[PDB]
Amino acid sequence: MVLSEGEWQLVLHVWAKVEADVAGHGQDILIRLFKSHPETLEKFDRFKHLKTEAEMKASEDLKKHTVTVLTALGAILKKKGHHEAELKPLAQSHATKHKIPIKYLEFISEAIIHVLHSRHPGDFGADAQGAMNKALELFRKDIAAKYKELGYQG
Ligand code: HEM
Repeated sequence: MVLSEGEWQLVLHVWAKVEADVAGHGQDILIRLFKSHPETLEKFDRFKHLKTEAEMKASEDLKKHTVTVLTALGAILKKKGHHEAELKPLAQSHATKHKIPIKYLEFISEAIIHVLHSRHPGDFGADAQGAMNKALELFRKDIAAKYKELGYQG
């Protein structure tokens, strides 16, 4: 699948708002993932001791990780589909070291959409949400193809 330039622009125009405060958006997204799908937290040896939303909010280390995650995703989105070089290292680490199934990438995609929908109704109406969903679907499809090449069922 291939996004139109107009779809990419809807993606990039909400991402511009995320970038006013990537750390706060990152916290909201990972906390939403862990609350909606608690089994995902068990993939993180670094964070799985955290018991409550309050502890997650107070973790400086989690905040930092969420900045790394959203900046990596932002760099992918800014390539507007030309993201082979960015996906190689990410797919390798997430297949072989972290062992993240495609279903869990679906769950984080849901969390991203939920937070953007809550925080950004001015830039995240129906057409914009559709564009973001298409971008995240493209990302997951390309990662799933890389996962297979790398030897991981996903
Ligand atoms: C939008 C999707 C995602 C992006 C962009 C992303 C990005 C990253 C980045 C940039 C790193 C650090 C470098 C590396 O190891 O590759 C990382 C680490 C990691 N990711 Fe992801 N990630 C995503 C989804 C997920 C999901 C859904 C899980 C678990 C359910 C996960 C689990 C991990 C783990 C366990 C680490 C290592 C954390 C640590 O011990 O330092 N990732 N991720």
